[PDB]
Amino acid sequence: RSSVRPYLEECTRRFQEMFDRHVVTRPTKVELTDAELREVIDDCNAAVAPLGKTVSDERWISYVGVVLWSQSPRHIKDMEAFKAVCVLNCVTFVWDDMDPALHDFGLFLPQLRKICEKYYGPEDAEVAYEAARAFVTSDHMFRDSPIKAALCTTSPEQYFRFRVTDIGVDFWMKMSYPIYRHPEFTEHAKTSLAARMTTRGLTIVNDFYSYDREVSLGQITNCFRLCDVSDETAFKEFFQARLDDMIEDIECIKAFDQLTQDVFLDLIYGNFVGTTSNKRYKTAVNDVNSRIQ
Amino acid sequence: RSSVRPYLEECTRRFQEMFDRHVVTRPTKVELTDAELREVIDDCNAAVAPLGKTVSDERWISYVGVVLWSQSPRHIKDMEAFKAVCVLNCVTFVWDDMDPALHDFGLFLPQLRKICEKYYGPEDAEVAYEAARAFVTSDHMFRDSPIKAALCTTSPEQYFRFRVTDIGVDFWMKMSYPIYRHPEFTEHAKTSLAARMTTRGLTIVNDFYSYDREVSLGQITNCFRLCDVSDETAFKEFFQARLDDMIEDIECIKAFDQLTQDVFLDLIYGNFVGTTSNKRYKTAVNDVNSRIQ
Ligand SMILES: [Cl-]
Ligand SMILES: [Cl-]
Ligand SMILES: [Mg+2]
Ligand SMILES: [Mg+2]
Ligand SMILES: [Mg+2]
Ligand SMILES: [Mg+2]
Ligand SMILES: [Mg+2]
Ligand SMILES: [Mg+2]
Repeated sequence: RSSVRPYLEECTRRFQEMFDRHVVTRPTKVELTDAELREVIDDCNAAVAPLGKTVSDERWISYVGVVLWSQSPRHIKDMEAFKAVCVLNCVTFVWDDMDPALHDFGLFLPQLRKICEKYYGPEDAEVAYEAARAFVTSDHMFRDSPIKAALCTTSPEQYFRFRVTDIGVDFWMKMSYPIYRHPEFTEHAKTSLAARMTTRGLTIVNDFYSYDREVSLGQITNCFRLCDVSDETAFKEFFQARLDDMIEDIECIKAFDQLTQDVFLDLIYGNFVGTTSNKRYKTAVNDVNSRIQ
Repeated sequence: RSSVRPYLEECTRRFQEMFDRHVVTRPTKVELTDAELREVIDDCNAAVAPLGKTVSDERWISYVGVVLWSQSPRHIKDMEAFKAVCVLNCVTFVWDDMDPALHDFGLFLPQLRKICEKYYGPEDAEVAYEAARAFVTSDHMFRDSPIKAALCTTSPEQYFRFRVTDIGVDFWMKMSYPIYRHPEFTEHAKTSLAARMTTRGLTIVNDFYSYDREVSLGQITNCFRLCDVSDETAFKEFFQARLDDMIEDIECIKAFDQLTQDVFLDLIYGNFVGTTSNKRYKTAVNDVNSRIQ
């Protein structure tokens, strides 16, 4: 029950086959200039310096790959907003990986605010800041919480309800809408409908590829802990139900306006492609994904 | 399929039996003083006056009943925040009942901001206003939207996902936390985990008692449209599935801290008690629930 290794090839193949059928349009990776990428990493290092833990360039590149693969390049209008999501994504990844003893809100929240005020106008900066604040506060609050155990062990419905916030997709939407300046997208981001539509597609994929690391760290936030991964028949049943969940969400995403659904589907499919390419999501513990103590 | 009247008595009885078994604590109606009720209704009339339609006192009292029944009186700490929620709930009910040709945002949004600035501190006022703005904007955007058709006709999971915003519970949470000044509750309100935990319990009850009215007005946002209510066997299997959903949520709510769960459960159970004594939720069309044209 400690590993999904036996299912790795087939589940990867099945994810891709599902995306080829239901999304069709391939995600595309954003290429940052060398100037852009050192500005991102500089800002990242400055923001986490108060917490006292060094983060290597290779670790930052592993965190940032998600942003590069899962945004929607055809619709990008504000690259300053794009760099903000790069920085905010990465530094909150450090926080997700940290022992809660290192979580210093008094030192870290000002740095998040500093990032938001650099890259966003005043209105957008407050929305992005509030969502960053809510994300790191939730991750901290729920470490060893009985609420988390209840929502993660009861049913898929309770679990994905927790993940709307905990995986950070609500935060992502609320800091990403300035990239696109698309009124419908902005409204769906601020109601969190955008986040709720994309939660299962992001979470099922992440869970599959982060399972071995998480169970080794005693982390319970993973939907495949709801099935006996040691029982191939039970596992494949559960995996098919999760594919069905993704498919229904994707088919409903296609009722949204064209630009909004492009972005939603680039997010889910791009996250999958970035995940299969990311050292973070291979070995259960390596030098880019080990717990920061 | 026009009516759930045949199931009225047994469904009411089953809801109450469920709450007696799973919640136990009875909800409590808040008494307002005469001066308090008058301040609330005056504020309501001033806020909707720019839209041109008179709203009777009896209609306001039908709207305000949900707030009086569904808050958590033992935990109340700020009766100014309480009156704000009365007013905000009531005037956005008028919006919910309006033909969208009456939806003047330029006239109505400044009235919502004025309400929030009268009753809340500066931070709280922004949060309450953002959520009121998001609520009235959503109701308007989704009148005859293909998104709403997709989410309301596909499955219960897509439907309740829409209702987290559309029924107004996220808005309710984000304008009610100042009533309690309870740090945990305030964080769950701001992540929307509060709203997600309580969405099905509010919606299933509201949908049952507003079905006849909504079907008569061509309104599709009602989960019992997903089953053939003219088929007694199918209706009862669908209704049991919805009771199971409510029970699962309630049992998970009990994992939250004591005050938060009191508030969450008072909301779900109080909304039911208020619904069963509210003239709005009887006749398909009467003089407190008719469409405002
Ligand atoms: Cl965890
Ligand atoms: Cl409707
Ligand atoms: Mg996490
Ligand atoms: Mg993690
Ligand atoms: Mg993970
Ligand atoms: Mg409505
Ligand atoms: Mg309505
Ligand atoms: Mg209704």
